[PDB]
Amino acid sequence: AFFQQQQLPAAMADTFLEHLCLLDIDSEPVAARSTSIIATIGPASRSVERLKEMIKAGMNIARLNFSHGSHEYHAESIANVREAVESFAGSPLSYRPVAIALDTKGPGSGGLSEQDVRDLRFGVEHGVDIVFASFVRKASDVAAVRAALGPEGHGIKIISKIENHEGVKRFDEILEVSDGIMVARGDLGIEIPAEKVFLAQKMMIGRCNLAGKPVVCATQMLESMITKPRPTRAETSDVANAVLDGADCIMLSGETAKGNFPVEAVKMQHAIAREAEAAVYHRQLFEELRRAAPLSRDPTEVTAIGAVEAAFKCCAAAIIVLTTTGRSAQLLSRYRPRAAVIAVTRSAQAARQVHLCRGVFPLLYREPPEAIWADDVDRRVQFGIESGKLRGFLRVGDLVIVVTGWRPGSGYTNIMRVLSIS
Amino acid sequence: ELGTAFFQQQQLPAAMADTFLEHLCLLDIDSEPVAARSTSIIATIGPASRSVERLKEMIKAGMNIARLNFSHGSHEYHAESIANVREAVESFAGSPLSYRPVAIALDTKGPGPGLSEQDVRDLRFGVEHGVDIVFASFVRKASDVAAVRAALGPEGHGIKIISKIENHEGVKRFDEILEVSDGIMVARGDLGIEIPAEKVFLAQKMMIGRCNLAGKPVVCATQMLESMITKPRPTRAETSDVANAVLDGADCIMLSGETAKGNFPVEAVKMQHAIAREAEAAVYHRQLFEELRRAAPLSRDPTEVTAIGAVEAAFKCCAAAIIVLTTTGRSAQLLSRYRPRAAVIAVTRSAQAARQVHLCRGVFPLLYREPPEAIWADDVDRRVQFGIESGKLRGFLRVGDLVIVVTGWRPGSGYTNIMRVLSIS
Amino acid sequence: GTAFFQQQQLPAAMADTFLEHLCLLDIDSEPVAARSTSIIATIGPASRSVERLKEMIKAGMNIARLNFSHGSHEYHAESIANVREAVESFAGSPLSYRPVAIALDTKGPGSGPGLSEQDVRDLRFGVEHGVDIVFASFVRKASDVAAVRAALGPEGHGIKIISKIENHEGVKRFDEILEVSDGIMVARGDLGIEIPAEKVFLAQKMMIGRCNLAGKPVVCATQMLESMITKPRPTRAETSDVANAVLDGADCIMLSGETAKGNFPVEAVKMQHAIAREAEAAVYHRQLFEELRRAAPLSRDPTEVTAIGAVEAAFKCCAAAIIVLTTTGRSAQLLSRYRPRAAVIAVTRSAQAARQVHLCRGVFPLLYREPPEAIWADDVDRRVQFGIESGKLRGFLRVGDLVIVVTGWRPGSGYTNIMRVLSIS
Amino acid sequence: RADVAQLTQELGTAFFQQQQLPAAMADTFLEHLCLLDIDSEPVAARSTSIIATIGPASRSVERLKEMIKAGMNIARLNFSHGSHEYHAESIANVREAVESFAGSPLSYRPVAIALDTKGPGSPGLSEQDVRDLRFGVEHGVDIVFASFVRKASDVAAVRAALGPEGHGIKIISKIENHEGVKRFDEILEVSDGIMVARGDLGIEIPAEKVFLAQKMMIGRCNLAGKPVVCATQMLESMITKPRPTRAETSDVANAVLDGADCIMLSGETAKGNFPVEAVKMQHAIAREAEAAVYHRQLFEELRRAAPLSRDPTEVTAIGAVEAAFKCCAAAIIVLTTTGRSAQLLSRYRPRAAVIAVTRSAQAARQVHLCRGVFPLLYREPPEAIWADDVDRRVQFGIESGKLRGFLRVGDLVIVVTGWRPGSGYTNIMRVLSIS
Ligand SMILES: O=C(O)C[C@@](O)(CC(=O)N1CCN(S(=O)(=O)c2cc3c(c(O)c2O)C(=O)c2ccccc2C3=O)CC1)C(=O)O
Ligand SMILES: O=C(O)C[C@@](O)(CC(=O)N1CCN(S(=O)(=O)c2cc3c(c(O)c2O)C(=O)c2ccccc2C3=O)CC1)C(=O)O
Ligand SMILES: O=C(O)C[C@@](O)(CC(=O)N1CCN(S(=O)(=O)c2cc3c(c(O)c2O)C(=O)c2ccccc2C3=O)CC1)C(=O)O
Ligand SMILES: O=P(O)(O)OC[C@H]1O[C@](O)(COP(=O)(O)O)[C@@H](O)[C@@H]1O
Ligand SMILES: O=P(O)(O)OC[C@H]1O[C@](O)(COP(=O)(O)O)[C@@H](O)[C@@H]1O
Ligand SMILES: O=P(O)(O)OC[C@H]1O[C@](O)(COP(=O)(O)O)[C@@H](O)[C@@H]1O
Ligand SMILES: O=P(O)(O)OC[C@H]1O[C@](O)(COP(=O)(O)O)[C@@H](O)[C@@H]1O
Ligand SMILES: O=C([O-])C(=O)[O-]
Ligand SMILES: O=C([O-])C(=O)[O-]
Ligand SMILES: O=C([O-])C(=O)[O-]
Ligand SMILES: O=C([O-])C(=O)[O-]
Ligand SMILES: [K+]
Ligand SMILES: [K+]
Ligand SMILES: [K+]
Ligand SMILES: [K+]
Ligand SMILES: [Mg+2]
Ligand SMILES: [Mg+2]
Ligand SMILES: [Mg+2]
Ligand SMILES: [Mg+2]
Repeated sequence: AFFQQQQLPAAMADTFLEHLCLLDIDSEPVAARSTSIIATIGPASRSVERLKEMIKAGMNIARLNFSHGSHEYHAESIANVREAVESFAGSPLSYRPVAIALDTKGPGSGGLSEQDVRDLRFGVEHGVDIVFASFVRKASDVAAVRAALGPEGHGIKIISKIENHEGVKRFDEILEVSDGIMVARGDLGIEIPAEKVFLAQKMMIGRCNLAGKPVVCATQMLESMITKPRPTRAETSDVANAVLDGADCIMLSGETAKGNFPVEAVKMQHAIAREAEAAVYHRQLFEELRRAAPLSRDPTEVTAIGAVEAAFKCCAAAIIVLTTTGRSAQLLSRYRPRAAVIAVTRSAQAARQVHLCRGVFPLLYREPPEAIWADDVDRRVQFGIESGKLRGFLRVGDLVIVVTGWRPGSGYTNIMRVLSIS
Repeated sequence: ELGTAFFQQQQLPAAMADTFLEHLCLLDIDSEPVAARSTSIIATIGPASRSVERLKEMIKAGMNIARLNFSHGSHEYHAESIANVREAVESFAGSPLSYRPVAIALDTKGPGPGLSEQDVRDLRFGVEHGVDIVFASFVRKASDVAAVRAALGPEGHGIKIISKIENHEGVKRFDEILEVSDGIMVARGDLGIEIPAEKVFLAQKMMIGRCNLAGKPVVCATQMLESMITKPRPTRAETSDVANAVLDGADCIMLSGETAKGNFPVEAVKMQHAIAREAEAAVYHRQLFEELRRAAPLSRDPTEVTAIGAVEAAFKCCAAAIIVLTTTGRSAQLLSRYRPRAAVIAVTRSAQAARQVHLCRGVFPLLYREPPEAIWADDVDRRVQFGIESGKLRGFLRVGDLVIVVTGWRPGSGYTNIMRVLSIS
Repeated sequence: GTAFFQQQQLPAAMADTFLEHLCLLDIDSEPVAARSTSIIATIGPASRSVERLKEMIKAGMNIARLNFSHGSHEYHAESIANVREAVESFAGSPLSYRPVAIALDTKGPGSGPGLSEQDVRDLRFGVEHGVDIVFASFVRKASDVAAVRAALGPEGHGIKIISKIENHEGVKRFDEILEVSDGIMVARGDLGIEIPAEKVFLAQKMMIGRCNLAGKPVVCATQMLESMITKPRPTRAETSDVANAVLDGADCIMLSGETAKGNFPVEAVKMQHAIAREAEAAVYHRQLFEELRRAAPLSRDPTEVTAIGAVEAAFKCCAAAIIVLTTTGRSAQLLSRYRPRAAVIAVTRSAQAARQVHLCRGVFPLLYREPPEAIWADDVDRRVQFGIESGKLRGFLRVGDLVIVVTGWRPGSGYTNIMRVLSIS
Repeated sequence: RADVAQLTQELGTAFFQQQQLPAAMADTFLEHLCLLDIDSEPVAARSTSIIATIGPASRSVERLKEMIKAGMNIARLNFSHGSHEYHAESIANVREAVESFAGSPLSYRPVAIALDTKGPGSPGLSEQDVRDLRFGVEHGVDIVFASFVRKASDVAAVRAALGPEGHGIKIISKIENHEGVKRFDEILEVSDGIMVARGDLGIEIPAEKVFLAQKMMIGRCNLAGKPVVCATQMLESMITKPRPTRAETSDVANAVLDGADCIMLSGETAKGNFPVEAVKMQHAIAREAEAAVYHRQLFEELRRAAPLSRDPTEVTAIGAVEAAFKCCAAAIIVLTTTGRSAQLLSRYRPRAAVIAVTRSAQAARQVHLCRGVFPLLYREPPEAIWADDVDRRVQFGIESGKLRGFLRVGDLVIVVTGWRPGSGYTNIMRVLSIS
């Protein structure tokens, strides 16, 4: 029965063609949904009660579009998101972190606009986790956004939105200085011929997967759900294909900001992403990611590939990783393991931001610290196991891969262990 | 000899990549498509696209197959639409650069247990009106196809039956249905109501993959450009859906309400044409050909053996086209199953085969009407040169190009066994 | 039949990985195909008699090597005459006649910077006596090959120059030497003294791989069955060395003292024949063909394009043979570079080309002696029928087999462009 | 180039020109062959073990010290010749020559002692074999090369004749005839490893078919993760000549490229005029051939073919080998009691040396059967705290590694350990930087 679920017959195929031939509508997804859902918060999804339903439906990142509303309006939305999120902190083995992303208005006819400088300052003051920088055309646009975030906003992730021909042509220099990319198909579909957007999307997703950096697929994914309770056949296909292309995140704009079915749109993206993640041909994907990833003498990078290889060898239910900044979880995520990457962190901000990396399930550690650092690490690993059991990721008898470091502090990941559950 | 400019067009840098991941990384929005659009467009003919003048614009925009949905209208209404399609098609017989065969497909209302009374009458209407294809609704098992086949009376055994898979049973019994059908339609409208909407993409990818492996045509249908029923431009999900159907391996893409009743029928055809051309150049032929080769069983049929040799030869020299002589369309279909990048120019005397080969990706039919030469080898050479001169006229070929020419050793269908490499003079 | 698929290591041939291919090799799976790696036998006192040379031709000797490091011009002229007498003794039965090449192996440069004056005289003797191949000793750079070519003069333009790589400089300048040579000999005797003995296998494997990639003949030479100079059976290392030279991709394997001066010249030829047949069936064609195709550049030469199409067609149907008409041997060489499992039966009127194509693995030359038919197409057909009749007599073909036939569109060399699938009747 | 650019800037272009690294990075086997370079020098320690037959030409303690220095890892005693007294004296001389270097862990070299049986002659285990096997147990031999194994019951008979005191002895079944080849799978299943005995095999089956049997058995042993020895006439002419033939060097190189864990010398060391030179020649060829292995395809094929495993030692071994390839690790240091954790690393054919730290003198000798395993015998008494004892053993491996030239400051090493004492609990992989 285990080998009939999660498209495992299609996963064992010797060619991509045979893998497609073996895809089965009766093979149910079992693994947790790996692709994060970004929901735009607006009039239809602002209330605390509505936000609780959206968190339960699967929203991982709340996007505030600074092209609309005001600072007062967006601060109220942020407060409602935080109130809805913290309303679940009662059960420590089930709490779900939710990131807050600020999407800028953009430069318009002009460097960094004066409104963007003020909105970026608002983001820093309100503790946003991510900035989706509109109309990034070159590396210097990213540097300007980074400067406007100042010294207090050093830890904020900058996801550059590629929205025009110049951004596509200068993609490599933009990706080099950004934390990640957003394929902003709305403007891209007006800036370049509409029939070429899929080439830009597939190229950028492939290059971000190669670089090990997050990539978001955005705009009109479930557009008809703004007024209708069910999406079109093209819309479900678009969501599934963004996941199969390799997108770390999928986004909802008007579907959640102003539409009549915000919760249903999140549930639809969740249901499609789960099905599409099981349909990924890991045999080819892992081999290609492995071959293309450069040789490295960084112990975190070396441990990450060893851990992902070990996870595939035993059909590991999860890879539990201890991380301060999210980096060790990101390096595991770049190899696209089928095993969930359960990231146990004390940083509330890192827990929110690792939603940008596919297959990373953040757990915020809130238990008393042990006197012995070796015993503290073991408590954090046991926390990951207990949360995993409660959430359905793990069961007694499962094998897990545990990734830890040799000394406290960020940058010292170097250990992989094979653990049997209970 | 060819030039660096040649190797920058039609996603040739992405085509040379050693992995699928590197192929995606090399896709370039500035690399322009050069080859003719190979995925056929099926347009549903209804009130918005019924007039002879509108049909001429749809043919110019790229419509290859006219679909008549017998779930709506009447026999009289559909006969008038068929007459208008044939009048619009024959209005271009005076210009070789514009004349294009257009197939006529009848889409049945559907089943009750067996074949419905109305379907028996509509299938009889199809035979009497000389339709080329039947899109059989709600095919659930092999016996449903046999019933449709039996209904195509004594005169319609040459009509292609494309079985529409619209529910759980059709998906589960897919292999037995494909075995007795000429092809498959992934009918996503009903499929998305019969099975969970989030599972339709799995059924689509599986059926397209299995049809590609069997060498049989597969149509992707329903809501591909849905918003274009009321809007002049499609959504980002819609253009992606059309491109991904082509990348999945679909031989045909379809328009339903977009052309039957919408405000932008011609624009919807133009949009499918533009997207399919871009998507066909983005196909990773290096892996596709290797996998089609490895999965296809060994064959002692000369047509099949010649077809793989011709496709291998075409890739080796970047041949502008593979010109094939065919009476039934079968030799062109066997070339199409290996997904050559070279256009398959099929020269035929059969007007029906010319219309029907639109079901096979990359087949460009040329109907030949010259009287037969007394010496067969001369009649063969005349048809080969007709394909080259039509190719030159349409932009497929230029002097100095290499073409692969597929023929047989004796007249009559079923004897293809020769592949030749010709330099265009 | 199931019996067909158990022979010639076909279970190992279908394996999905090289490791599984090795695991499926079966000592009970008998070789069926004709031996495709040519055997070069050095002529000396143990192999000079006309009667002994007839036994060596029957055992499998394809090329007779004359070693100009020993004996006078008078001795080599008698060797040539004896070889020709033994070869022409079988000319009375044209369907079974086996051409045998005569290769001249030069003394070399010695302490000098390039072409010696003895080499100049010996090379002129070769042209005057009609040698087919020169094995140029101690080639260190491209200018050494040009000097050999100049010493052959205007009458020796058709002689093949196989450069012997025997020292460090030759290995380091390999690419420039291969570019101007017709092929290479891995001369392991001197190579094993010029470079560390434990490195010779790396030089052998590298040069064989680069010659396979270039589509040029490579010979593996020296001490392959050394112990058979005095013993009737070889050592375990010797049989392994011959099998591994074939698995590496060598077109030819050589015997030196084993046939020139040893006690078992005929047995040494029979042993190389038996090993080579076993090793050729053990070649993992699935990976080899895929790698040869991926590495071979795109080509606009119709002979090369037809050759890859013909090899692809032959693999698709398990063709017993590829029958090719050739004037210079070039069309057969271009088929051979893709390493088909099907035997390449080359029909030619050129006695020299028939001898020289032995340098290419899997090419079986047939010398056609009939004068040309008045109708060119009939002359082509008669030559194809001669290939079929010789093939049936020799065991290559049977009624019911499929063969691929490669011909051209006009008389004269350079116009191969047609591939055809023929059923043997 | 992009997959090696940062590491090329760090380690240098000179590093990437040695040990056939340009051929190792090739995308196809054909391009890998085209990139093999006679100027690319081997750097890694020789990983294929050399089995030398001990006889009249190689029996003296002084000669044996030269053979150990030349590279002999396993001393074979052929019970088809000599007597119990003769073989006991050879064993004592091997042990005296081996223990003469026991003054330091950076000079000590464990050497296994293998007993090769006479065989059954004309069906069951012969009476002479029962006595010779009893001699082996009494003299503490590490391995038995069982002659003419034809079926699984032949290896059970050898195991029974070894008795309750010889349970730890490795049984390597010699495949010497058609029946042994045909019943190979059942024989490998119950044996510790295999020997392709080409001498008898070349007389029992057609000589032109021996290479098929050799390549098939080596491939199946590689797939099973069990040791395979290539034997007989590898350097035959070196019995009387100081240099081998071109076919002989090719045969040794091709046995290593085929996947043999061990290569053997018979008359070359037992009775020949150049025993030390024959060992040196096998050492030099094996080092060149190991660097020429196309690891990219080999590792991918070993992974595709190996079934999924829920054994933590197996899971840790593949993770450690993957990690070693990612950073061009100089070594994988593994703690082992029986040799099993080192054997599971060896089955994935890492380019990194597997330095196996063990307290078992017998396991240190027996791991020579596994390609790429370098045994270090740890002699210190156990620390009070087990975690400290583990750390001391890992540091012993690092210090021996530095002293012997396997490791340098700045190198990355992979360290493989377990969660509790005792055999069977390996489950940890660590990446350590050498300081
Ligand atoms: O800036 C650009 O480059 C272009 C553009 O303005 C395009 C545009 O006009 N759009 C229409 C509005 N939608 S929306 O329905 O998703 C949407 C609507 C609203 C808000 C959004 O954040 C939002 O994203 C509010 O914040 C919001 C706040 C207060 C009251 C109402 C709302 C609200 O109606 C997005 C697309 C854009 O922004 O891309
Ligand atoms: O049969 C089924 O199982 C379900 C269904 O009936 C579903 C359905 O009701 N649909 C609404 C109509 N569209 S349509 O806009 O594409 C479309 C509309 C019309 C016609 C169509 O052929 C047609 O396909 C006429 O022939 C037509 C003829 C005469 C007057 C008007 C029209 C016309 O308005 C298709 C979807 C179907 O058929 O799938
Ligand atoms: O029974 C078999 O399986 C067949 C066979 O006996 C074949 C055979 O006869 N051989 C000849 C002898 N060689 S040998 O030169 O390597 C060699 C020679 C001698 C010894 C060997 O162990 C030995 O291996 C002594 O122990 C030895 C001890 C005391 C005095 C002299 C010697 C000595 O001359 C091996 C091959 C075999 O064993 O395969
Ligand atoms: O992923 P990051 O940011 O590098 O953090 C990983 C770090 O987490 C640890 O596992 C635990 O560190 P802390 O005790 O500081 O939480 C370190 O050993 C390791 O260096
Ligand atoms: O694809 P089909 O229907 O088998 O037709 C292929 C046939 O066409 C030809 O090339 C030409 O035949 P005709 O002259 O009868 O048209 C035949 O030699 C070959 O058998
Ligand atoms: O292999 P080559 O030397 O190019 O010769 C091939 C030539 O042989 C032919 O098949 C027959 O030519 P001939 O009639 O002159 O022998 C030509 O059509 C073709 O060009
Ligand atoms: O390879 P083996 O035979 O399983 O031995 C590995 C064992 O060695 C250890 O690393 C150390 O064990 P000891 O302390 O008993 O020597 C164990 O944790 C592990 O189980
Ligand atoms: O801003 C966006 O999200 C877009 O344009 O797609
Ligand atoms: O009938 C159709 O076309 C459908 O259901 O999608
Ligand atoms: O010249 C040769 O043949 C040699 O050196 O091997
Ligand atoms: O017994 C042996 O070692 C042999 O036959 O090779
Ligand atoms: K915005
Ligand atoms: K219908
Ligand atoms: K010579
Ligand atoms: K013995
Ligand atoms: Mg935008
Ligand atoms: Mg329907
Ligand atoms: Mg020489
Ligand atoms: Mg023996």
